[PDB]
Amino acid sequence: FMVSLPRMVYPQPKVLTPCRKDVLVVTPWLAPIVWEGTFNIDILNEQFRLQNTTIGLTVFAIKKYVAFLKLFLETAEKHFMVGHRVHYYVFTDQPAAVPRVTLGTGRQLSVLEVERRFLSEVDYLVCVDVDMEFRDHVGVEILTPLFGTLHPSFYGSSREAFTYERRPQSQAYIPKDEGDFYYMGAFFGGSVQEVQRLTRACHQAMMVDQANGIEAVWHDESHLNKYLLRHKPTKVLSPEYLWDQQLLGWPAVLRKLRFTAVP
Ligand SMILES: CC(=O)N[C@@H]1[C@@H](O[C@@H]2O[C@H](CO)[C@H](O)[C@H](O)[C@H]2O[C@@H]2O[C@@H](C)[C@@H](O)[C@@H](O)[C@@H]2O)[C@H](O)[C@@H](CO)O[C@H]1O
Ligand SMILES: O=c1ccn([C@@H]2O[C@H](COP(=O)(O)OP(=O)(O)O)[C@@H](O)[C@H]2O)c(=O)[nH]1
Ligand SMILES: [Cl-]
Ligand SMILES: [Hg+2]
Ligand SMILES: [Hg+2]
Ligand SMILES: [Hg+2]
Ligand SMILES: [Hg+2]
Ligand SMILES: [Hg+2]
Ligand SMILES: [Hg+2]
Ligand SMILES: [Mn+2]
Repeated sequence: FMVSLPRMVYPQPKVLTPCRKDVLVVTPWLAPIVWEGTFNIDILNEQFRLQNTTIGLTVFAIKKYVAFLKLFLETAEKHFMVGHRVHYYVFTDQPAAVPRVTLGTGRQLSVLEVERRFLSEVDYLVCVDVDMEFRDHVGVEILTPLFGTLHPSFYGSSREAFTYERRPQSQAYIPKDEGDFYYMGAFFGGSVQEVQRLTRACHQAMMVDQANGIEAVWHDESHLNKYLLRHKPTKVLSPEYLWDQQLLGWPAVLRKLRFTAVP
């Protein structure tokens, strides 16, 4: 049951005036592709707050990568789902090495040393790489049953150029005449149910390959791409959500750089 939205005053959307004329904002299966200018965050914030949405953010920090946690968490505090309930889950082999970061109200952090827990604790799960930092808003506009993010290096490439696993012997195999986009394994998510379905599928697919003595060219990412090809994401995030300015600069097509790689 969704309660009614309150009166709100904002610019009227114009039917005969496209959001962006420089990019595709909807996939062929009618899933929005999230770019700055396509969403009114005030409307979306209202919609998700009225549902008291809790977002879980999961990151793995093993070995030397624990050194990336401080900047990651501090910037997440300034840009990730601000205003909403957030639960960080840090999986690490060095619990005592997790930095003491100050969190805003309604936000929590759990350290798990290396999940039915997720189902009862959060509504959505966002899975990202830790060697990153948030530079701009990353909010509820990304929430949906299942989403993938366009890899910053292939958003303008043709499918035959996509670095999918091309060996038929692999469960992640995708022929050159197939493929919608090349999603990066560093940022995906959705409802807890859909994310667990995805991870379960990939885990099983990888075990099969291992048994057959083969390892997908880009490991987890290869399987993620196979999964999202066969199970279309309900939203696709633009490269604004996964960029590397040192390697790729700042094209005009990107009005904001929200989540970026840390050298
Ligand atoms: C710079 C880098 O080491 N490699 C660049 C490629 O980026 C990698 O792409 C593969 C899939 O083809 C994987 O997704 C891999 O994780 C990517 O590297 C990671 O992400 C990039 C954006 C960088 O941040 C890198 O440091 C990081 O390890 C890229 O696809 C190609 C084409 O642009 O260039 C390579 O230099
Ligand atoms: O020694 C490692 C290597 C990787 N990772 C985790 O695995 C993710 C992906 O690895 P990496 O970022 O090195 O891949 P890349 O972005 O270079 O393709 C990292 O962000 C961490 O979350 C880790 O915890 N310890
Ligand atoms: Cl992840
Ligand atoms: Hg628009
Ligand atoms: Hg996850
Ligand atoms: Hg994760
Ligand atoms: Hg998979
Ligand atoms: Hg996997
Ligand atoms: Hg996967
Ligand atoms: Mn990374």
